[PDB]
Amino acid sequence: TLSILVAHDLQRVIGFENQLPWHLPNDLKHVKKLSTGHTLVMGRKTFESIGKPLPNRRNVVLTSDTSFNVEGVDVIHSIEDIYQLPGHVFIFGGQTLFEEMIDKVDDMYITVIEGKFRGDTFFPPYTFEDWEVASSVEGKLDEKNTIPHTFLHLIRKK
Ligand SMILES: NC(=O)C1=CN([C@@H]2O[C@H](COP(=O)(O)OP(=O)(O)OC[C@H]3O[C@@H](n4cnc5c(N)ncnc54)[C@H](OP(=O)(O)O)[C@@H]3O)[C@@H](O)[C@H]2O)C=CC1
Ligand SMILES: COc1cc(Cc2cnc(N)nc2N)c2c(c1OC)O[C@H](C1CC1)C=C2
Repeated sequence: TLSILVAHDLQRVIGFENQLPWHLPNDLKHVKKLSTGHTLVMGRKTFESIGKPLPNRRNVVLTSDTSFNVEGVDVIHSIEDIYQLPGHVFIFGGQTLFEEMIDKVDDMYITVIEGKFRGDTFFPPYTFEDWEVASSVEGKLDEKNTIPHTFLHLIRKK
């Protein structure tokens, strides 16, 4: 089973200068709950962004660098390797990977950040004609989590 996992804002910004443009603890917890015990797949730049692999799940990095050999990371070198990985695989980032996968994945777990940020990376446009809302749940706001946001689970129609 193959899912996208992503947070994008009202204009589908996902990234600025190789970071997330927002501080949102609730979203990162969301990620941890979903992906813990399973597999992440991510592109090189995204890994450099997180910098080490996430504990307690199988971290996998897509890169062309056949020199790449990082402790605690599986490495793959084509897209087509993804379909070999067993279990629940999450496509984790970033823009290049989403672009390449969005047409391929079963479903997407999207956090809509209900704001407009400055970005330099974007999620590809998509249509609800194509995507059934299996659930939609407002994140809770609070002293520490102050941007409105919604957890969407979308499943490919038809
Ligand atoms: N808000 C969110 O949900 C998330 C946002 N982001 C944001 O996304 C942005 C990063 O996206 P982007 O810059 O596109 O980088 P990516 O994280 O998608 O990594 C791009 C790299 O992945 C490798 N790669 C991708 N496709 C292939 C392929 N088909 N075959 C071999 N290697 C491949 C290449 O690495 P190499 O050069 O080593 O060959 C490529 O340069 C950042 O701004 C980050 O903050 C990232 C994750 C989540
Ligand atoms: C691009 O930056 C990140 C992307 C991501 C990826 C990511 C973040 N948020 C959402 N909703 N989907 C994603 N695929 C993460 C992330 C990032 O910054 C360190 O951090 C956290 C924990 C501390 C490591 C988790 C994920």
